[PDB]
Amino acid sequence: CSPGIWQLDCTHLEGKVILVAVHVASGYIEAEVIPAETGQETAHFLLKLAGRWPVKTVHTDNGSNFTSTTVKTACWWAGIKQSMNKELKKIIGQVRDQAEHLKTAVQMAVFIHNHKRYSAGERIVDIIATDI
Amino acid sequence: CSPGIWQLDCTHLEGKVILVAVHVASGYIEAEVIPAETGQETAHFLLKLAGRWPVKTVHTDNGSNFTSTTVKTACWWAGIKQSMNKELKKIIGQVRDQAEHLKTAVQMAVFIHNHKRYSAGERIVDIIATDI
Ligand SMILES: Cc1nc2c(cc(C)n2Cc2cnn(C)c2)c(-c2ccc(Cl)cc2)c1[C@H](OC(C)(C)C)C(=O)O
Ligand SMILES: Cc1nc2c(cc(C)n2Cc2cnn(C)c2)c(-c2ccc(Cl)cc2)c1[C@H](OC(C)(C)C)C(=O)O
Repeated sequence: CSPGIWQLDCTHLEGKVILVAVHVASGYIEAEVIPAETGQETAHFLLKLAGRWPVKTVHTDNGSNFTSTTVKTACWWAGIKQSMNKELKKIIGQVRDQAEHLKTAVQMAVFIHNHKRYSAGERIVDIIATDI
Repeated sequence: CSPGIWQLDCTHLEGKVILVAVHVASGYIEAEVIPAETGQETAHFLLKLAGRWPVKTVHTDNGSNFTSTTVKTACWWAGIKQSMNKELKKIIGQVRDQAEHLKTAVQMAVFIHNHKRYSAGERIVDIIATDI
């Protein structure tokens, strides 16, 4: 797919919210644990994603996530326009005992996912570099 | 420089801690606001960085940052071994009025820095892809 398309979804585990961003063309994931599934957390996360990768268009399985003016302001400032969460949840379960906090197990699970094989981490850099 | 070298430093502003990671070869920055300059925040940040980029060796201007066993465990698990903060502080000042929270202004400042021109964001992907 196009190199600037990202998928953004909020999932739940242990009573906390896990925001999962997926680079559609590569399978590359960035994920964070947020306290609440609010528009302010989504806006701030989008600003972070956009500063690290060339984010052009964002998709979601729950359109209502993108309705807050807060989110829309983040998309506006960064120039952003408008399946996988089980694989990551699978990895999280496997490594969960290796960490006290869920946020730590998530980052461990993002590490494993992006580096297993090319790997998602290798694909995204190639796709983005090729487009450059 | 080598494509796996990162610089990690904790800086202060408005009574909060800003952790700044710099990809030495490219000038690419990832930065986060943390509540306290603790070893647990450093360990968790290193796990995040390592899952997104091929981090091989990490440097710092304050060696004592890397002494906690917590940090060393993060480096161990991820396979990690062992100037710019004023430019980012300059950008933060410029955009500070555009946001209520410092954490928002930081991400805005990371966005500006990584995308201004090649740009740091374009260089890092090329360096990492070339090494692949
Ligand atoms: C809460 C915690 N405390 C820790 C570690 C390691 C150590 C020595 N301590 C202190 C300790 C625990 N027991 N004793 C007898 C001493 C870790 C950890 C660091 C790196 C990885 Cl790869 C996995 C876990 C985490 C981890 O949280 C962080 C990443 C710090 C936010 C977690 O969520 O478990
Ligand atoms: C605290 C806040 N509230 C906001 C926005 C936008 C809006 C409509 N609201 C609600 C509002 C403010 N006033 N009124 C009359 C309504 C933002 C913002 C979003 C994107 C960008 Cl690029 C810059 C700021 C931030 C921002 O914080 C976040 C990113 C949400 C954690 C900040 O730190 O300022």
